[PDB]
Amino acid sequence: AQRVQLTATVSENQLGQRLDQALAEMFPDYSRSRIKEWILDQRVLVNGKVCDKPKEKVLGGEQVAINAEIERFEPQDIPLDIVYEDEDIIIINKPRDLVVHPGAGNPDGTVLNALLHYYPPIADVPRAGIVHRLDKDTTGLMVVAKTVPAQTRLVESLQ
RNA sequence: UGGGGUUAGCGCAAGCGAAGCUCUUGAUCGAAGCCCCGGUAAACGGCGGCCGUAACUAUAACGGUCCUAAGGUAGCGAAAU
Repeated sequence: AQRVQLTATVSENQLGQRLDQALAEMFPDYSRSRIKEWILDQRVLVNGKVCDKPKEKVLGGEQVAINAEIERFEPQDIPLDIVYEDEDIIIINKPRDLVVHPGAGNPDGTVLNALLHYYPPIADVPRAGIVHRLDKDTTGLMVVAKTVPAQTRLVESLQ
């Protein structure tokens, strides 16, 4: 939650169009659907009045004020079956339903997040030292080099 | 209102031109209707895309977007591609 006021004035080139679009150009960081849900939440004021109809036609000469909240990967505790661990290489047996790289929808609970929790400063190496990808539905051995010179030798070996 | 035709007359003429009549452009009056606003879907109708995730767990529901008003609720799935 990041409660920051957002007030802006609509120009004269948004004539005859709806509410979701008008806030979109003036606020590039937030798109139509993100704007749409907050409109339905009765937390956006137009001309000092709250609106309930996103399909309204607004042209100009209006002061819209959004008074609401706004908002790398947080590590999570995941059980990992360590096979071999030392100062240069890390051999891990990846269990079932565990993806090696988080995406849009899995901020925490992956191999990279678990490795962050397992060793905090592991974020120094790119991609937390993973060299090859593997499907989450498939279990098997995964190799991670602890030190960054080992990263260069490993990627060159696969080439 | 404007213009044209005709002519009592004014002009030794070219022409102009009173009144009346006529033809034509058409200012003001001019509502409905058309749009416009809010409802009306047991009215006619519509409930789709583009990127990426698992879920194929007991029930099939979760994110990020288009220029759309809106993306399928339960029910039942091998269905109409």
